[PDB]
Amino acid sequence: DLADRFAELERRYDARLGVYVPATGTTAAIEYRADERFAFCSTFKAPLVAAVLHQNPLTHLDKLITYTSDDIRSISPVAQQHVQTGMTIGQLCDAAIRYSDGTAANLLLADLGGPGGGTAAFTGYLRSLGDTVSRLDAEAPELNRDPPGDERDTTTPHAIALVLQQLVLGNALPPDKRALLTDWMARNTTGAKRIRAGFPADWKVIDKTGTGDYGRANDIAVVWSPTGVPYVVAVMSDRAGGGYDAEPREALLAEAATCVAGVLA
Repeated sequence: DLADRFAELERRYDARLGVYVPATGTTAAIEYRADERFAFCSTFKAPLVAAVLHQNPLTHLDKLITYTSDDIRSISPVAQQHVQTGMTIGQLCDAAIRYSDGTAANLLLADLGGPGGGTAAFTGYLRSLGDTVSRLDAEAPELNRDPPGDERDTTTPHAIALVLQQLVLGNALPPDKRALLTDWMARNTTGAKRIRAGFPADWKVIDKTGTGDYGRANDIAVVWSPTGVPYVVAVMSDRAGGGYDAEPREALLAEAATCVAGVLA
């Protein structure tokens, strides 16, 4: 009937919705359209940071990166205030997650595999984590703007939840780098009205958001129960049938999170 509850959420918001909460030692897996393709949108910036953290020592986060005002080709809340000063790799990581800064992500993509193959190196990092399905084929903001059915810049709720499972709670990152990717997500400022709004206050939530064309609204997250038990929650959605300019619905993501919270609370 929970599958019917999500199916009712789709009818109410006239949307497609995908949910995956991986099974734990004490809870079963929640899955709804978890093997269908949804666009990454900006959700890829948390594993992007992990790729950069993984491939480089911590001192690499002190490397100063300079750029121009002509590099700002997407919504970049932080990068467009520091053109004259330049931003550090850590500062780019801090901005790519907490403010979903598109230029910061585009810079970290270039840091990953050079100017041309940042998207190809990011996909390879997902291939290194056991993701055989996810692919990134453009940088911000073009990765938000593929038509429905195009596999470019898409992952699945099942895939990204397992990747984030490895990154925050698993062994994909050394614990000191793990704590850094966790801390930045813990202070994300873009997702107060998504999964965080579907969980009660005593639950701790870290997340990274995603928004795009065709009503795309996503949110991947790890939550902690008041007793400290962790869960991965990946929620993805789009309202494709309404056109490329369909309004994303953050409420659809928090109602879906409320349904999940009812299963885990």
